Amino acid sequence: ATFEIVNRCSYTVWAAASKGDAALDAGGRQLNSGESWTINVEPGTNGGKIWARTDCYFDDSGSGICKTGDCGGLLRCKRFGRPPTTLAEFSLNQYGKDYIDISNIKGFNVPMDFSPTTRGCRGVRCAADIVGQCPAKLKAPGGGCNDACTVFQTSEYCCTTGKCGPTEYSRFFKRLCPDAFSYVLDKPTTVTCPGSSNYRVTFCPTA
Repeated sequence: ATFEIVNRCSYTVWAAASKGDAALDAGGRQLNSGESWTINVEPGTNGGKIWARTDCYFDDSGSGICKTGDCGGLLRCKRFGRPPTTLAEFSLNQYGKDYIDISNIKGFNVPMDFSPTTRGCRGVRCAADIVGQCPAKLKAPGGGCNDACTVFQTSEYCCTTGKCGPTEYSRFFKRLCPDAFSYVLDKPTTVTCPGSSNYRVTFCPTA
């Protein structure tokens, strides 16, 4: 499956793509404002994620650091990135279907649209200004808006025991972006697409 990753933001981002234990495609690449990078993701990829990283520096061997979304200091991500990170999430060819969603469970750094480029389903979007409206105690000094699990490390926010409910913090994310996961047990906003669909992830989809 092809995922065209497009940077409409006015600033550079470093796209990242991983399934947690491995890179997807090259795993990461710089995208200046306006650039597009098309990756190929193996069919049957389960638990894939794509995200943006901001204010990164890499040296000649591709080691450095990112202020949001850092995946162990690599340009080419092999693991998931450090919160806060708005997340495009997908599992492909799962009994004949693709499943896609956007999640704020690991916080928010960059607005995002995640849409099929082929027929038979709709896209999802979290493009509100969550960074600018972020509650005081969630603001990440490094840039972006942390989820409450990251900040407070409680069973209620992290949903450790599997029994959590919505919270003042999760409700802020859900109000800004009704169509993204705001906590682990949020009512699903996952979209079912035909197996082997193709996709576009757009950073900063709106003005």
